[PDB]
Amino acid sequence: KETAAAKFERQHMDSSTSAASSSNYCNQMMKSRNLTKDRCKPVNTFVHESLADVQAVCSQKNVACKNGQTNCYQSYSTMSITDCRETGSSKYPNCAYKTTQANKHIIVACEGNPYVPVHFDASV
Ligand SMILES: [Au+]
Repeated sequence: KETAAAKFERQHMDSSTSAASSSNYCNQMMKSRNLTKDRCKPVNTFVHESLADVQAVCSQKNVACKNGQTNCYQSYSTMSITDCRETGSSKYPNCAYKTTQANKHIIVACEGNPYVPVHFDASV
């Protein structure tokens, strides 16, 4: 069983690229990170920062989670992110995505000991 922390790193971390490598990025990364396996994951965000910098958000600004839980944290600094958004043309198993790059504050849900990111909640 994949740990919640490892699943967060697979679904949301991409420290290799500074920003949305290309117009191809989401099509390749949604597939390579196994987010198009059983269905086309409809939206997903990748963060282009060090793992240590993303883990550190669990000690930053405490905010409400979209689901009403209290364990979400907002980054004090903006981070380089890529939003991936499934198109209309997109029909499983040929999942098609729009790659958008932005610099935004991330919001992540944290749990455990050690206290680490487990859920990408939002960017603002
Ligand atoms: Au800011």
